[PDB]
This record gives sequence, structure tokens and C-alpha cells, in this order.
Amino acid sequence: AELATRAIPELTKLLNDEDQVVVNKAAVMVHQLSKKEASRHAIMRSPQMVSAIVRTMQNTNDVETARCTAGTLHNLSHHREGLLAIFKSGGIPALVKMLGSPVDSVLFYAITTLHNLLLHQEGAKMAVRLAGGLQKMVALLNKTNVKFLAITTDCLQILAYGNQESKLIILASGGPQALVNIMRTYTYEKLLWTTSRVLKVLSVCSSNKPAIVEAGGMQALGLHLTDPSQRLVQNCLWTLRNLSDAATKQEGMEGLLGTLVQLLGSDDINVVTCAAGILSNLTCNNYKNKMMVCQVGGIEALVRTVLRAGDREDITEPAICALRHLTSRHQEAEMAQNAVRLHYGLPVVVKLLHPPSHWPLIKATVGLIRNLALCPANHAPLREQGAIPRLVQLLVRAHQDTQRFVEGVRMEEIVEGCTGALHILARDVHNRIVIRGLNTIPLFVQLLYSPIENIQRVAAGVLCELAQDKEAAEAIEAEGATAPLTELLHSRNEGVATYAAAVLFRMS
Repeated sequence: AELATRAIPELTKLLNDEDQVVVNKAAVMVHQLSKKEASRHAIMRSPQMVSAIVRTMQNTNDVETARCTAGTLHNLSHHREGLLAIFKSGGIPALVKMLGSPVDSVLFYAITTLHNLLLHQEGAKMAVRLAGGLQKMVALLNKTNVKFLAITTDCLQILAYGNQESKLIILASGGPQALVNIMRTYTYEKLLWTTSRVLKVLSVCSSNKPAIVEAGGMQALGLHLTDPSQRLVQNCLWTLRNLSDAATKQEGMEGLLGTLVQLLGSDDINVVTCAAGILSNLTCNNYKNKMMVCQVGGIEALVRTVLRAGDREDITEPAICALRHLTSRHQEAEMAQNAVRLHYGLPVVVKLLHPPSHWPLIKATVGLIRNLALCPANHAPLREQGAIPRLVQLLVRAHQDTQRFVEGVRMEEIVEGCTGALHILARDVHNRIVIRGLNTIPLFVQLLYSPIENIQRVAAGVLCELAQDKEAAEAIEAEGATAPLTELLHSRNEGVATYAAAVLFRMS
């Protein structure tokens, strides 16, 4: 402090210059005063010099002058008050101006001083947003030095988190495409981890997610699922899960789907839950993805996941959902329906219909059972496992709650799913004796009166399979169903009209 606090008032003049080349010789001096801790603890001390360093750094059109001036601000950026000094000096907009400067060295001090400001200075995020640094940071994502890219992506992450307007600016600045490029072309873990944190923050925005998917983000995140760094894989999995609902059109997912299946066998419950969630979303409405997941043993892996998960519905509900997807509208679905049985899946699926399972899990499980029932080799084991009495009790109770949303599930979807499962199970003659013995024919006739056209179709279809037996056909008639079936014959839904025509013919 000798040649410091006391060296401050001279430095002031040992700083401010009006010439051109003179300040220059002063700035390279102030850099030397920045390299010594004693003299920079004096630069931090009085705010006059700090405003002059910031001013002349804006004024200078010489690269060397701008470097020592920024390196000074960098050395002040290690001090807590140095931050407060740059805040008073208004350097944040000045530092932003150099995010477009070309020489690398000045970019590296500026993005670091802004970084330390965003971490330890209050209100710094608001100042960088006002200065338009967000758009300048996204443009900097094309540079090549990984240590510089790791700081810039962190600045964007601190700014975008919790701020929807900052996310929309990153979108408008082409951020999604730039961040995805960083994930495809670099191997440095610190940068890849930070970039995935940015994409994770952008993944929850309704506007950013389609663009990230469009840029190939699903495939880019897939490349790092095999990385030994847990924080990198986990953030990639969290990001993949948020975008997976918008990636049903993407192709080239063969590698991702194969890695996702292996991740199901993982011991990390967060890894397993995410992989089950991504696979469930990507297998929806995508016959090619259904084929690939089945081609890498995905049914066997999912059945093992549901068995290992037990009572945790964070794992079973997506894994059941994915299983219901892989068992319908898809080429090797008949082999997938058998595969569930072959891997001892039928007992655990029926179990998930009983408590303590919550309604969303029950919805997927009933849907899974309809698809498994399409395979005749599953008719007898599904009956032996007690599926028919339980589906009937769920249907009866759900129908009373409709006459008089639970867990986000409308009971009319329980009514429809349970009647649909019984419709396919009723193809087997022994299931029809069980369904008939439960005195379900009444309820099925009531469902013909239901307003939902899908509930009318499953109700008429199950009565149609039942009406092929003589004893049952008389019971449907005695139930008075001949009259609703007449109004059903003239329905906008074909399926409602044809099933009603079949039962009517079976009653003779």
C-alpha cells in the first residue's frame, strides 16, 4: 500500500491521458499495476482510475491498448470490490462492446470479467441483458478455444436460467443451432457439461424445444450418453426427456435408441427413469422407432425394468407406456406381444392394475393389456393371472364415478380402456365365460348409451364377441340392447355402426 494507496493519486494522472499514444504507454503501465496484488488492491480502492481504465478501453482503437486495459479489468475481477468498481464504472456495456472485437486476447479478459461479475456482483445479469451481451455471447459460440467456449456458455446459462425473455433472445440469436454444434464437435467435458446445462434450461421453453430438435439436438446429446462423466450423461438425459415429445419426426435415432435401451439396465434410478421416459415418447406414433427398440432387445430390457422398479411409478408408468407402444401398429409387434410373456412379464403387468398403483399407471397398464391380448398365446395366461376380474372391477367403479379428473385421469378413459381390453380378450371362448359370469352384459348395454363414440364402439364390440354364443345372445336381447343398437347403426363412427349390425344379426 506504500507505493499504492499513496501511489493512487499519482496513478490517476499516471493514467488519464488525452493524447493517443500516451494513454497507451499508461495503459501498459496500468497492466503492470494490475499484475501486482498491492497496486491492484489500490486500483480496487479508489473508483476514479477504474472509470478511466473503462473509458480509455472504449476509446482505444489499438489492440495492445485494449488488451492491457481489459487484462486490468480482469485482475480487478478477482477482487470483490473490483467487481463493484466495474459496476460503478459502467464497464459492463463496454465489456459487451468487445464481445465483437476480433483479437482473441481481449475477448478472453472480457468474457471472464463478465463471468465473475455475473457470479459475484448483484444485479449484473440485468446489466448484461440491457447491454445486449446475450446476443453477443451467442455470436461468440462460433470461436474455437474450448476454455473460452466454456465460459461463454456458462454466462448464457446464468443469464437464461429463470428468465423466459433471455431464452427467447437465445432462440432469436440462433443459439439452439450453435449450442448443438458445440455438442457435436467438441470432447472437452467442462464445455459439453456447461452447454448441456444451457440446452437443459432451453429445453423447458415451448419455443426453444422445437428448434433444438430441428438442429439435431436429440442426436447430438445421444453422442455423450456413453461418457464416463455422470453429470454430462444426466444432463443429457434430462434434456433429451424434455425434447422427446417434439422429436417424433426425427430420423437417425438408431444410435440413441440403442444406448437408451442399455441405460435401462443401469443402476442409477435417475438414468433409468429418464431412459424409460425418452423411449416412451420416441416410440409413440413412430413405427420405425418401435422396430429399432424391438431390434435391440428393448422389450426384454423394459420388462426387466418394470420388475426391478416394483412400486416406483416414476419408472413403471413410462416403461409400461413404452411397452404398450411396442406392442401395436408396428411390424414385429406380434413378436413383441409374445416377448412380454416369454420374459415373465404377464404376472407383473396384471399386478400393476391393483393398489397401490395410481391411475396414470393403471391407464397405461390397461392399454398394455389390450395389446398383449391381441396375441392368442396371451389369452390363457392373462386369464390365469386374474386380469379379467380386475379389469371388470375397474370398469364398474369408473362407470359409477362417471354417472355421479382423478390423478389427471378422466374416468371415461378408464371406462374406455377397460372395455377395449375386454373386447380383445373376448375373442377367446374361455374369457367369454369369465366375462359373462361377472354379469357384465348389463353394464355393456349401458355403455351403448354413453356420449363418447369410442366408448360406444368398445361396448358394441365386446357385446359382438359375446353375442356369438347362443346363451349370451339371448342375454343381450333380454337386456334391451336391441333398441340402442338400432340408433348405433346410424352413427358417424363406422366402428360403432358395424359392431351394432353384427350383434343385431347374432340375436335371432
